[PDB]
Amino acid sequence: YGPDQRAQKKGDIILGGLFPIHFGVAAKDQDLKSRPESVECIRYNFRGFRWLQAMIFAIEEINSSPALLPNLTLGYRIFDTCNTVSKALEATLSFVASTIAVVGATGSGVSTAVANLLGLFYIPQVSYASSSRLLSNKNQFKSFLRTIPNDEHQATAMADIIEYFRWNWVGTIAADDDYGRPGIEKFREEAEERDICIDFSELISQYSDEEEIQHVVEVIQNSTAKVIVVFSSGPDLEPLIKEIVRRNITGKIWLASEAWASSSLIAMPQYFHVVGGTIGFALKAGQIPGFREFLKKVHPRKSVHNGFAKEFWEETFNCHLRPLCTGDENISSVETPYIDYTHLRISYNVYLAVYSIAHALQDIYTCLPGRGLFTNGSCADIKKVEAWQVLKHLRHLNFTNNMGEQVTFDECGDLVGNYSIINWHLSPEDGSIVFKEVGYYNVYAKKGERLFINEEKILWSGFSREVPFSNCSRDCLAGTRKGIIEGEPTCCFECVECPDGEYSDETDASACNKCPDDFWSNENHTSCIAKEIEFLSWTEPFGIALTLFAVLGIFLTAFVLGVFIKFRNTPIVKATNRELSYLLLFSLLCCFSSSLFFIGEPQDWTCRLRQPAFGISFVLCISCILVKTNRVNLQFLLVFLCTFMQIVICVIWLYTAPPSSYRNQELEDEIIFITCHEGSLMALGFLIGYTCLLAAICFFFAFKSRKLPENFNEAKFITFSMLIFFIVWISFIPAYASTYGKFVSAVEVIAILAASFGLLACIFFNKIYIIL
Amino acid sequence: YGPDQRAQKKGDIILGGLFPIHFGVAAKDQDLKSRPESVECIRYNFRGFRWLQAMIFAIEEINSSPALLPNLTLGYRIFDTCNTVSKALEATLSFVAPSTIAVVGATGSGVSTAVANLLGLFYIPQVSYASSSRLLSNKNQFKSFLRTIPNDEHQATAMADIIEYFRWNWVGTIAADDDYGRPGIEKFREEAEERDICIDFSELISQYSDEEEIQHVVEVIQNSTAKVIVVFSSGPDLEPLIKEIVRRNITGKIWLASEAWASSSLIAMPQYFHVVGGTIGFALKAGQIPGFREFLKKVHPRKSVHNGFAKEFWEETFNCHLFRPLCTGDENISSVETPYIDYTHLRISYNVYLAVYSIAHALQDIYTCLPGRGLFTNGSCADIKKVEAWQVLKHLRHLNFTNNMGEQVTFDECGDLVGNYSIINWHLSPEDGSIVFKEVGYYNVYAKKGERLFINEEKILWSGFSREVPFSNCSRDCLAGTRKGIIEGEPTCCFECVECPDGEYSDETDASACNKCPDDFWSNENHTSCIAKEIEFLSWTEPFGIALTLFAVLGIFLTAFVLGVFIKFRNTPIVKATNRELSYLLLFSLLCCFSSSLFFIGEPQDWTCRLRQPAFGISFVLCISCILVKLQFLLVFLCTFMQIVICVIWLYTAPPSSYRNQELEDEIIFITCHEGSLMALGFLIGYTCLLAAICFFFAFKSRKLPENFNEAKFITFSMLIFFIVWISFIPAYASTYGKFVSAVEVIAILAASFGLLACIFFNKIYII
Ligand SMILES: *[C@@H]1O[C@H](CO)[C@@H](O[C@@H]2O[C@H](CO)[C@@H](O)[C@H](O)[C@H]2NC(C)=O)[C@H](O)[C@H]1NC(C)=O
Ligand SMILES: C[C@@H](NCCc1nsc2ccccc12)c1cccc2c1OCO2
Ligand SMILES: C[C@@H](NCCc1nsc2ccccc12)c1cccc2c1OCO2
Ligand SMILES: N[C@@H](Cc1c[nH]c2ccccc12)C(=O)O
Ligand SMILES: N[C@@H](Cc1c[nH]c2ccccc12)C(=O)O
Ligand SMILES: *[C@@H]1O[C@H](CO)[C@@H](O)[C@H](O)[C@H]1NC(C)=O
Ligand SMILES: *[C@@H]1O[C@H](CO)[C@@H](O)[C@H](O)[C@H]1NC(C)=O
Ligand SMILES: *[C@@H]1O[C@H](CO)[C@@H](O)[C@H](O)[C@H]1NC(C)=O
Ligand SMILES: *[C@@H]1O[C@H](CO)[C@@H](O)[C@H](O)[C@H]1NC(C)=O
Ligand SMILES: *[C@@H]1O[C@H](CO)[C@@H](O)[C@H](O)[C@H]1NC(C)=O
Ligand SMILES: [Ca+2]
Ligand SMILES: [Ca+2]
Ligand SMILES: [Ca+2]
Ligand SMILES: [Ca+2]
Ligand SMILES: [Ca+2]
Ligand SMILES: [Ca+2]
Ligand SMILES: [Ca+2]
Ligand SMILES: [Ca+2]
Repeated sequence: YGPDQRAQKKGDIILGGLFPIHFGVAAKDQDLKSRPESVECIRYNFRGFRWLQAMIFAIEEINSSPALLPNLTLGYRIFDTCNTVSKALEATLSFVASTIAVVGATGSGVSTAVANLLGLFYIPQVSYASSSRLLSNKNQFKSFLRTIPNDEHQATAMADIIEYFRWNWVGTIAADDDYGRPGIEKFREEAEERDICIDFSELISQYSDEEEIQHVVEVIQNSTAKVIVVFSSGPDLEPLIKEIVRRNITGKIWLASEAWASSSLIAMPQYFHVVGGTIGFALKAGQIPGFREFLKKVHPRKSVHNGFAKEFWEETFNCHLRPLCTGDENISSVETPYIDYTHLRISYNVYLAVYSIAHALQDIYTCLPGRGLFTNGSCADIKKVEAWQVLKHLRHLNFTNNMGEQVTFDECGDLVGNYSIINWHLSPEDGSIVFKEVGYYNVYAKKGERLFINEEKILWSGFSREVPFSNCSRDCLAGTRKGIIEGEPTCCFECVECPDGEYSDETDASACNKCPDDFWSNENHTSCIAKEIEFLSWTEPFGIALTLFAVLGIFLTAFVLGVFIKFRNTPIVKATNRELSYLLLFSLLCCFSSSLFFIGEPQDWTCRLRQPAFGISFVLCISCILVKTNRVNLQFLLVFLCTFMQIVICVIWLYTAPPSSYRNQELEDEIIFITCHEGSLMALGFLIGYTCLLAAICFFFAFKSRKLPENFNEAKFITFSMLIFFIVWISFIPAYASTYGKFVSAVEVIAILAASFGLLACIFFNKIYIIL
Repeated sequence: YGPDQRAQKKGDIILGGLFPIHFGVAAKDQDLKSRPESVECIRYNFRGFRWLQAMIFAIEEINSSPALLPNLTLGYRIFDTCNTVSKALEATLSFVAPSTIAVVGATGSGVSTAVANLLGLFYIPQVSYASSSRLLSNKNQFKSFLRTIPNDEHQATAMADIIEYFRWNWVGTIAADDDYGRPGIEKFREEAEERDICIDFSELISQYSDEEEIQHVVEVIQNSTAKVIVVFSSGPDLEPLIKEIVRRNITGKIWLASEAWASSSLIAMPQYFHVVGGTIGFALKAGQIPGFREFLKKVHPRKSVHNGFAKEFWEETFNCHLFRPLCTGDENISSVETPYIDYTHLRISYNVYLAVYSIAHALQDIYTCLPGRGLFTNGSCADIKKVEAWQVLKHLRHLNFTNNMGEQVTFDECGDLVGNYSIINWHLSPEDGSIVFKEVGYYNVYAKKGERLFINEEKILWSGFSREVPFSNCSRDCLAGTRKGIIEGEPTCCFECVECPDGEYSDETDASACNKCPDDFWSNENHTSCIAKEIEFLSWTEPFGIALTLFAVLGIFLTAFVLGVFIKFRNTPIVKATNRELSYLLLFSLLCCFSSSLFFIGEPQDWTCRLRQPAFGISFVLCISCILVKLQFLLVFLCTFMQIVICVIWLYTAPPSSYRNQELEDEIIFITCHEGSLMALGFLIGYTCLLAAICFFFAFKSRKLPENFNEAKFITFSMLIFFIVWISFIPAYASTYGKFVSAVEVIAILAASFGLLACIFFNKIYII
């Protein structure tokens, strides 16, 4: 028979309906000491009553209009589910015990149970609010069609919003039923496809225990993420919100699904300091003329067909039929969600479901023999119509709304729809919560072009304007790279500085970069500068300071030669071998010239001659000075033999292993020296040793004859010059052995100039002075 | 009402049952051109028929029992579900319409949910034997559901435990899109995230999935690189994907099976063994029912009047009709190989047995009571004549009894039992080629968190014919010389091995960042451990140190010998020619100046480098003061006084000390002692040079003279060698750094001192 409380009217064709007039059942749990009784409902639902009114209005208008079903009256039989499976199953047993269509339930689990029962007898069921993707399976739910889309697009939209605002550190919360779980799974898949890290994920219910509530609250508090995505309804979300308000946890960003984005259970001013600035999804609104007047024309006395109106009035005016009420009140004098609304969405879905059933019936009525949807093109009988025939016509139906929009059901009985994005604000007039549109979501568009948000219209946490931060890690700038933190996701990391020789340019770099082998890292490891070249050369202090002196010395020896040629007749110049003084002076010229190879860029030919040139010149000079004394042509044989021995040594050295240039970068890694090694060391030792031996022989021979004052005391000055040569060579040995930079080149030229100047002066100063 | 074929008997109390005698319905595109008819299920289920026989046997045993419910008969009313929700609601609508007191539940979790929604309306107890979904464990929605099987939270935790125990971190998952696979896979995902395990892919399958979906799932499996796949499904829902994978020949995966298909005969076939061999799965505890095999063998299409499925069972077993040939109801049931009588362990059959006996024990507890000792309001009882379903449910909630083995059976506040698990492995029969499941472990539940799993490796064949544990990590481990690096867009599971730079090292094998050892250390070439920094200074053991020491000691003894010969020959007129006392003091000062070069040897200490310079300054100023004059001790003291002043005030102000150089090289440290303030060192240098220059001038003023054996030019030469040797020092001092700065220092000191001694005392020594 069904529950006593009902709405019912008599007609030729009867329609069923299920609406949640209450929010749930009483908390008392029976221990089965006595006979179980009927469980009672506790809280009222003005929105659900409005939905029921919408269905009744649609049926009454259909019966009024003589263009949809002439000569045919439609009846209804509507019950209350109280948001629970047990009460909705009792009514469905009365439906199948006749109705040809049922306007479905609100919750997904309730709709699943009702559809399981109703598909046994092929009674079509049109739901207005159940959006679970599990109801699209046509192998299980053979009679289920709906006027609302499923939540795959809504989860994709949540991921799109998260990617738009550039967050990667979020938490999720879902209700423990067929609405929350599939939605949170689809969101998890999309988020992991978009590289988003989820911190925690918990479940809740309207009948959750205190320990579970505390545990969820403590997880939320212990987490460091700020954005929380919630897939639930108001009845299942209220206890957690109450506990969170009690614990005073603020500063979080909420992303709501459509089921509670506009719920009056949560949108309370006492909670606004926690759930302010909420961003959610809301479906498209429709328009139904005359509906508000129909709603305000309710009365427990003239609504004989309706039964819930008595309890409606009692819970509206707080009376009984706690003072007694005369029934003369006004619904406009009390503030309830009943007539206080701005947009109708699920009421419009109710309207659409009723009109879908009516249009299928009219399609059955109109068809002509031979042009049918049944076997042999036959046409159904309107006076004996059946539920399966109505279901077939519903699966082959499309029509046009009152706004000119076209309604078509797909192969899964699903429709396609648009979403809108709203933000929660505080009304400055009375402190109530107002829902302000800030965007939308387009489903007919392509991937990546479905979402539009006006950020300037969004208030964050209710009273701010700066986009929040939820990332688990502050990005580190150039010159540093990311480092793994163990046991944590990829979104959380530490940054460390890049070492020498490597650098990073772009932010959020996972590895430093090495510059090619002519560069070095900067001071901050952001750009690799050029490797500085360093070597003694011209246009530099030491180079000019040394060649200017080389030019001065070459001019001095040229002048000396000029004085000698001019005075080629004075007897003082005579008895000093004219054939050997010129050779000595020209060798001095050559030594001064060879002192110029040591300064410059070390090409492969400068370093093949810079040493042998000076060796040859000095051996020639010492050979000249070792025979110039008459206490010994045949004298030219000595200079020729000495110079030829030296030349032989240098040529065999150059044949076995010529020296070459060398770019040096091993001593230091920031500056690269271009200094040329000598190639071989035994031959260099030969070259040095021959000259040192000749110098020693000359020193000994001159030390033999110091006392003689003939020839202006030649031997003493010879000893002086050989001495200065020897000490100036000995002094710089550690510098020669500690080759570091460009100082080694300078000391070579210093020694060359010192020795040559000493020899020239000690030989010719007195001779020129007495001459002039 | 209800289906035509059924099992039914008469009694005072009637029991309901639901068993899957078919694997599913003949699905087809039913266009609604004509009135829809009843659908027909196709594939016969011998295991389901065995479960039905277990229920019937239990009821017959209870009726034969005199102790349990005497003078009372139990009846039954059993239907077939064909594994579908539609065919189970048709049967349930007759249960709630002789009244039914209890129903032995269904197999599938979704079917059980749909049935329980309707049975809890009338408070009819429902005891399921195979539904293990955790959604059925909340008592707000399901008021009269109990089960003789545990729920899947323990199984998911055990799967995570096994994965962690075998050291894998790269897996994929596959589930069935029903109330069984999804919550189980979700619990597994949470456990694996807790245990730091990585999931590559996660797909859904169904018995009625399409070709495109099956090929897409196969392509996901082939594209992925993981080897271990965790599956939460049943045989009917898993068959199509397995057949497609077998056709495409994808070999080399590791399968971890839940108890629904771990022993399923649909998947365990020799043809598929090359894809699903070496499967590791779960199984419940096995029971013992002593008189069950004979009862099963006693089936007959004519003697079993009360059984309606016996005729179809016979037809499917013997391929005949009651063109399929005619048959005789006298064949042998032992000559055909079907899962009917062929089995080693009864698990779901034992659960069916336990459900029936638990309902019986609740009824007996109702029957025997003492007034004032009842479970109802005023201690009163019910009556077995007019017992009711809610009273039976109350007693079932307050039931606690022991089975035939001797184990206590009781239900908690959620209606669930607790039970053990066994771990099995799929092998190949060496005699028949079939698939034989061999026990390899178990999973305790009464143990504390972390000691529940026991596994014995050596009994496992990994791919079917392999004896080595497979590798299923995203990337290979790093070494001690290298650390891991982040790959952008990929999880923390796989990485790249990046070598540490100079000055840093790593020790472990999975280091995420390599540190650095403190000062006086440096990383080696292999970057595994770091050697200590090498110290460097002019050491005595070094040959240069020994050479300088011998030179200084030789100079010391030479001056001592000169002093001794002067003292002994103090009567020679040549000693009186010059001053004897000044010669003595000058000799002692030359001794001091020679010995003052031993401070430049060894590791600089706090005082040594605070005295190396003042000693030489004082000694050389005395020596040159002696030469200049040569009373006179007054002038030598006056000349030394200002040097003493400068050195002592410098030591008071900024005493030098040893300093360590760590910023010049990498593996070599230097101890080059500070010079303090450069002003005092420069003042020392300048004053001693000025005195030497004054000596040079006053010696060159009278360089030509024969007195004192013509020594003025000798003094001039000594000062010349002093100046030149201390001038030809900067080009070797500025351009050299290291252990050579304190190497030519001693050279210059010794050269100057030896010259000063030889240019003076040699002539006077020669004549003597
Ligand atoms: C928070 O993290 C997100 C995600 O990594 C960052 O957004 C990225 O920013 C970089 C650098 O500009 C862009 O190249 C990426 O395209 C962004 N990702 C996305 C998905 O758009 C964001 O910059 C981070 N914010 C802070 C403050 O660190
Ligand atoms: C000026 C001198 N150059 C020798 C450079 C040198 N000497 S030792 C050492 C150690 C390490 C590195 C370099 C060096 C020279 C050249 C040619 C003939 C010579 C001669 O001097 C004697 O005859
Ligand atoms: C032995 C020396 N003390 C250290 C001198 C010194 N240290 S670094 C340096 C660099 C360039 C030149 C000199 C130095 C010394 C002491 C007193 C008088 C001296 C004298 O030498 C000249 O007269
Ligand atoms: N879509 C929700 C039902 C729902 C939609 N809008 C609502 C508003 C209030 C309450 C419930 C709802 C579900 O599947 O369960
Ligand atoms: N546990 C499975 C049912 C099940 C258990 N063992 C089985 C063996 C075969 C078939 C089904 C089953 C479920 O809840 O759905
Ligand atoms: C929708 O209705 C139109 C009439 O405007 C009809 O032509 C069409 O076949 C119907 N179906 C679809 C899928 O467009
Ligand atoms: C959905 O929204 C988009 C963007 O505003 C619009 O173009 C489209 O027409 C809308 N569709 C419907 C059916 O309203
Ligand atoms: C069930 O009975 C046994 C046997 O006496 C007893 O040990 C056990 O505690 C009982 N169960 C409960 C839940 O009390
Ligand atoms: C489960 O296994 C453990 C360890 O093997 C054992 O102690 C325990 O008795 C088992 N449980 C049952 C019910 O047999
Ligand atoms: C795989 O990874 C785990 C977890 O990081 C590690 O312990 C194990 O040693 C790895 N296995 C191999 C074979 O490298
Ligand atoms: Ca009409
Ligand atoms: Ca409802
Ligand atoms: Ca609401
Ligand atoms: Ca972790
Ligand atoms: Ca009995
Ligand atoms: Ca079943
Ligand atoms: Ca099976
Ligand atoms: Ca990615």
